[PDB]
Amino acid sequence: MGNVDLVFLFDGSMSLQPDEFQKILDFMKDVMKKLSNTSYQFAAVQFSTSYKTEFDFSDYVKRKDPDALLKHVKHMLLLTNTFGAINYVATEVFREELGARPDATKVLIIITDGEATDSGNIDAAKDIIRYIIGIGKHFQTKESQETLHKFASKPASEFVCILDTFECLKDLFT
Repeated sequence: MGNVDLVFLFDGSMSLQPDEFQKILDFMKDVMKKLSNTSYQFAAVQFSTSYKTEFDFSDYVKRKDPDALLKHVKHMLLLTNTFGAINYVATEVFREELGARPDATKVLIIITDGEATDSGNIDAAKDIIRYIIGIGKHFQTKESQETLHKFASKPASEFVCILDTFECLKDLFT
């Protein structure tokens, strides 16, 4: 492999209890910590109705403090426009001026529900490896996780998993 540009696109909608949201922040922080000092570069974008880049690549390499980079994050508590969110990342976040690296393989970790409030196509992010982490309890049947497949890369079994175990990210660490 080599250097990769990972972007956390996290669900900041009204469906999450203040607890679940905090679990997402902790999850993100922990993912970043396990990948400290590696070829990885991060950026986080909270989505809901609108999309906000909490911190981008250039911010990461300058601070390298997950906890600090997510200190100011405030729960939006609005809709769940996942489609526009993925498009937002593809065209607005992965930008060289924002700290991205041309040679770096683009990765996107969508920490969400799977229940989107918008339609559309994410054809702009086809070249981005997309993992999808599921928060909430309804992801308790392999058949219920199917709604998440439309956002993640193929095969779905390799890019879709739950936040409690995150069995789809354990390879990134090694």
